[PDB]
Amino acid sequence: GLGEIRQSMLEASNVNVTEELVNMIEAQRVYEMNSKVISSVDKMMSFVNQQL
Amino acid sequence: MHPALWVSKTGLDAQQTNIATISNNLANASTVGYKKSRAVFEDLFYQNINQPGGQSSQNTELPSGLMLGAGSKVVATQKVHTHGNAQTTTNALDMMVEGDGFFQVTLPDGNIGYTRNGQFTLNGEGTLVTSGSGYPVEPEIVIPEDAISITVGTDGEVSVRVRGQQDNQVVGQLTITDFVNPGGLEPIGQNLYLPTGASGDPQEGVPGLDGLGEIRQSMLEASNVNVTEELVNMIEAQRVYEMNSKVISSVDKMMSFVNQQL
Amino acid sequence: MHPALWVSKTGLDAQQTNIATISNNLANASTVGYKKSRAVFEDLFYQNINQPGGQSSQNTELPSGLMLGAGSKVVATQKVHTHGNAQTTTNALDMMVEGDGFFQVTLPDGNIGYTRNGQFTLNGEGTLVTSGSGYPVEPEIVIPEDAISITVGTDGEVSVRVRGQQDNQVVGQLTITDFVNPGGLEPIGQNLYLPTGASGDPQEGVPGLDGLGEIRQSMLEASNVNVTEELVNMIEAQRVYEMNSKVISSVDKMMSFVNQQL
Amino acid sequence: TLPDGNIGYTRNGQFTLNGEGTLVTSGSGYPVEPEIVIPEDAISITVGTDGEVSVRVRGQQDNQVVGQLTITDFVNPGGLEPIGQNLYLPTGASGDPQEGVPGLD
Amino acid sequence: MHPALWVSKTGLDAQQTNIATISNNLANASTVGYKKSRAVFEDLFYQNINQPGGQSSQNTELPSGLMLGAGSKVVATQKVHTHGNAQTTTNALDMMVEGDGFFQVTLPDGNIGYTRNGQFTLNGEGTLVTSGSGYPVEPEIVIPEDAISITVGTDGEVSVRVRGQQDNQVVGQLTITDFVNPGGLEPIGQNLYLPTGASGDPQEGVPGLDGLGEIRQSMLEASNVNVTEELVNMIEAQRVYEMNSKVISSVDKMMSFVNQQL
Amino acid sequence: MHPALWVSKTGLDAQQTNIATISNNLANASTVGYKKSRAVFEDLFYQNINQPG
Repeated sequence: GLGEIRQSMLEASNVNVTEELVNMIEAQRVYEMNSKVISSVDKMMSFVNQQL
Repeated sequence: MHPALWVSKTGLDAQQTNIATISNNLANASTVGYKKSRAVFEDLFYQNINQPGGQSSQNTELPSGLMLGAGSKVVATQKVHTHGNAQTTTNALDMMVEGDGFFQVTLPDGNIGYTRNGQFTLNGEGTLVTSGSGYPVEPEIVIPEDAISITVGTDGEVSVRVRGQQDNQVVGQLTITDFVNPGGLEPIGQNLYLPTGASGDPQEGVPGLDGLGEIRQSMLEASNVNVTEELVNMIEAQRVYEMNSKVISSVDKMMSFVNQQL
Repeated sequence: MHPALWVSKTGLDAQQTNIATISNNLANASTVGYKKSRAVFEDLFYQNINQPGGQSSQNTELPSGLMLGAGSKVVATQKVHTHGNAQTTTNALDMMVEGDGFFQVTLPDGNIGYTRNGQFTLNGEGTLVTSGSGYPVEPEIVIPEDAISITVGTDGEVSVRVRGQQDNQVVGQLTITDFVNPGGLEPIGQNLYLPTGASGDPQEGVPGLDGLGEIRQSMLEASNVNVTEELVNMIEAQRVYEMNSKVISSVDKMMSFVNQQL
Repeated sequence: TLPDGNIGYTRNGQFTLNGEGTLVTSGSGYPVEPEIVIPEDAISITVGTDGEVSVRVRGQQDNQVVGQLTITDFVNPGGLEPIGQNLYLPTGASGDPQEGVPGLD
Repeated sequence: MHPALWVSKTGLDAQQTNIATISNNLANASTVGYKKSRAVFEDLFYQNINQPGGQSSQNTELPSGLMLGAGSKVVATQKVHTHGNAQTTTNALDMMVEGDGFFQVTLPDGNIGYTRNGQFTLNGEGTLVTSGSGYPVEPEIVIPEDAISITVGTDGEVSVRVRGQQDNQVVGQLTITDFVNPGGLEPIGQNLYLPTGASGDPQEGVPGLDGLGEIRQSMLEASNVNVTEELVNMIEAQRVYEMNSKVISSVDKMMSFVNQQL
Repeated sequence: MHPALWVSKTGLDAQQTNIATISNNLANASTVGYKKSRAVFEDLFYQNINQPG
């Protein structure tokens, strides 16, 4: 089950640049949306301090 | 995060694989005995929101339900095993299978690799071997150093002519193997195929009887790639690839707008 | 960065290797005893995504599996060792081999190099050497200073006619070397070859007997290049070269589009 | 198979292999029921539609089957107990686990 | 501030070094005896959050840990010492080494510089010097004022033809130095290299024995750069450079959003 | 601004001097007793980031 040795040949990386860029899009938006929850709670706690 | 983001990711993945298949065909536009490949597309599963045919009220059923798709993918790479054009050469040790059949060579591991390439040569011992890595051809054909000319018949009978002897000296008999589904063979590179479960049992025999092709000496089989087809498929794939990039871009702008507003 | 970029790079490199082979043949269109070369292509390994014949569900196996190729490369540069045309010249020191065989010369390092070029001359000491770098021919053939005519027979026997003696006076014998696979010889330049492991053991002998060719005096062997075939091959290899560049151009435009949009 | 011994049910499909070749989860490393042992002589893995696991072995046609995966459904999956790690535990209101070939019933 | 900012910044610097390497290869596309360079990419260390293989409870181990890479960098620039093409020139003072070996010149500081460039000439005193700054070639080869022709043999023996006198006079011997790893030579510009700790001990000897190359008079060694690879590598390097800028821009926009929201 | 900009500038300048030398030889194709000229190329110094050895 071992592979063979190929002279004068190099193995390129298996990264998919298009996949990484799309995953960057999703990660950025979910990162910003979690900040929305923290900001919403921060304004909620601020309103409680002024009211209660 | 958004259904249209994941659906277009599958679309981009399919078109990247489709382009890579085309790029492989155009790379092998001069390889001897290369069979072109075409990617097979199929849609993914459909999410079942509203069931088509579900009974909304008696004597009434949903004529068409709300079924959302999950995108598309490339399910298979089909080797189109149509015959390629013949190249006329002056070499006497290059052969061609006119019709169905595969040459069989002995791999170093011990198994037999099946090849459509006909470019053969001689080793130090005179055994007929492949013109690439030098694998021996099954069955072994050893040309003695008492020969002045090599002739390979249609029925695969390898005969050499001895100096000072008015008689052909038969020194071998090539046998070729056909597969019911040659597209099911596993390409292992070096113009070699290995049998698989879906390929079927190898059926070996004389090259010219029982549906086998004929051995053509001094002739080579060109690749069956159509550069006109590959380029047009290259242009179409590039546009469909850009189609799903716009959908991702629109979804990306939609989420950014919602973050700023909501 | 993109699989189609690497595959097309292999396609571009293979075509450059092919055109460089054709350009070499065209450059040596007037070399004496030159054997043309052809580039042998073969596809590289295939990435195994979906195994052909894999048991996708019971009683069913994948007919065609998703296998992506890695491109192609020139696996070998095969020397076409076919006999060339004979040139008739008034020189008495240029010989030709009618059939299989190689002239053997003494290299500066001491080894024996095999040449099909028959353009020979004499040095100051009268030894028969090549008209190139002056490598003496094995075995040494020395022409006495009293010789008025030099004749080389079919069997390679070198004899001269001396002023004051009927019948030729033998001065040496020529032996030529054959190989089971001359395509395995190593080209070391200056129309010389060296034996390799794939070429086989050298086998000497008198010319004319036991398969060896005959020494033809006042005759030269032209290069076996067919410029008509060479010119057509360059046009074909140029087209395939531009086929792969369009894929690199397409991929680059694809990556540029994603950067601008995504 | 949870460390305590009970069976946890997951919708996460990210799997890998341990040192011994058994199919496990890509996270904490729990094995998958039934155990699927991938031999070290395999060159590729194909998982069938009905959960049949096969491996391609060089020198052999007709890829060798090494195991059969089964999946569990519930009448009320919303009644499961989320214990984290993308794992659910059966409960009283979840219903009896129904196990079989992945694609029938 | 953010791990992605540092990881992507390393990628930007790596591509810039690679592009700077490509530009130098294309700049020296016509330099005689120039060897192309290739940038070797390697990843940085990996931050170990969760240990891969650490035991997650008993009879269970983490099959894959949470390991984050620190980016990438260009660790080395490799000199690809593959032989270039041979330029056929009419000048008698430009020689080329065919195979391994380097010429030896005298640096002003006293050390010996090694050059594959063969374009030589004479200075006022008749010493055979380089065609650039005029450094003498070791060992000294002083051409006598009475010479009418200069011949350099395959074994590096240099001879001249004095007027009237026969039996051409020997004026000196050319010796070429070989290194076990010529890629370890430090390039000091001016088509010169210097021996280093990794290059190996300088192996001096006759040009044509002991594995050394042979001197080819009236011949030059063109640069071995492949313009096809340089331009395609520039295409890939430019895109990956743009890819890393997208991450930094995304991180910049993410931190701007946090500052306004949090 | 960028290392490749300066490297390619030298390459552009080197080929301009080479093309100028060739164009001069073509101009003096009828000048009696003229000796042609050839440009000799050499690489510039190397920046030592990591010592090879």
